[PDB]
Amino acid sequence: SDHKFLTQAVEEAYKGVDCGDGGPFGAVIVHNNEVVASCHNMVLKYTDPTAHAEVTAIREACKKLNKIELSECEIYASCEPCPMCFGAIHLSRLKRLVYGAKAEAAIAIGFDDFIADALRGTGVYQKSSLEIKKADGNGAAIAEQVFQNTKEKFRLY
Amino acid sequence: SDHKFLTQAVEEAYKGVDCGDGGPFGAVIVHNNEVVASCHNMVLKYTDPTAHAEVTAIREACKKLNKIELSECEIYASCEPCPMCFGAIHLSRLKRLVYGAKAEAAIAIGFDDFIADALRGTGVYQKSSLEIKKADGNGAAIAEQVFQNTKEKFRLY
Ligand SMILES: O=c1[nH]c(=O)c2ncn([C@@H]3O[C@H](CO)[C@@H](O)[C@H]3O)c2[nH]1
Ligand SMILES: O=c1[nH]c(=O)c2ncn([C@@H]3O[C@H](CO)[C@@H](O)[C@H]3O)c2[nH]1
Ligand SMILES: [Zn+2]
Ligand SMILES: [Zn+2]
Repeated sequence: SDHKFLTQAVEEAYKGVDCGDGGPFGAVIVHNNEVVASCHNMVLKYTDPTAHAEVTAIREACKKLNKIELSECEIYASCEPCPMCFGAIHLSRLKRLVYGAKAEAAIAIGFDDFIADALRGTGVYQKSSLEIKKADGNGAAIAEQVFQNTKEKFRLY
Repeated sequence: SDHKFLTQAVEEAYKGVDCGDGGPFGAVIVHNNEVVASCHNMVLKYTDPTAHAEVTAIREACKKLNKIELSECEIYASCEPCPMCFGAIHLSRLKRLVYGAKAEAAIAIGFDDFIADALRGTGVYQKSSLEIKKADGNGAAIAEQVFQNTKEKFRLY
């Protein structure tokens, strides 16, 4: 289960940078092993700084399911979600988050040092009880390599 | 002119509640005293839990200006932006936030305890640097009243 959908999110990241749609980030939203949305970062295509992969997937899933809560769904993120996307994941009531690469791997290629306190458990005000899994082993090593692999293929934003 | 634009965001909150578009939240984005976007929460209208007033206004301002950064603009929010919206405000590079009511005003009528550490100055991994003003006096009174005036006028989400 987790390897397959994490891998799908990684493939979306590569697809989006190759499309020119946005940065190397992918996200896949799954409903009891059925894929609901499979998206990548669309900031450049949409001229929308909120159109991260995770936000785009949530928007698409909710529209497809005619529901604003995704409480029976899980989300696979190629990279650790940022504070905005972690907030979106919270609001959408997704029940589980699996992510591949740590935020540091994106920051290593120039992305903003912009990390979600609530994901890392470092907040005073914002807490999370969302079930969160940081992948390890194979899928994770693949996910971490995305940023070195796509560095020269898109413009930072 | 802070009071004028904060009042317009509170107006948007009431209009959206009256429309059935979403909850009692508005946001106005401004360039040197000219309105670039004026929006309210569209979560119900769009079946999109990311379509908070602030995210909606950022998307609309970025479309109107045809670019993904708003570093010359300021944003007026009728209520303290949540972690998702404050993350979007960070990513859009808005240079200043003026907000009307404290989050507790909205929590008091049914919304989640869901507060942005980085806005309140308790973030560790998320470090804001935009200028933030919490409205006082009449601005605060109008903004806090929204939640008493609109109680049980809309579907919670
Ligand atoms: O959650 C995210 N999804 C994206 O699509 C995305 N695109 C760029 N970023 C930035 O990558 C860093 C690591 O999370 C942060 O600077 C994000 O804003 C993203 N973060
Ligand atoms: O920033 C926000 N914009 C909104 O449109 C909105 N709609 C509802 N809420 C919720 O109000 C509380 C105080 O910020 C949190 O539960 C928000 O999710 C909102 N927060
Ligand atoms: Zn994000
Ligand atoms: Zn919000």
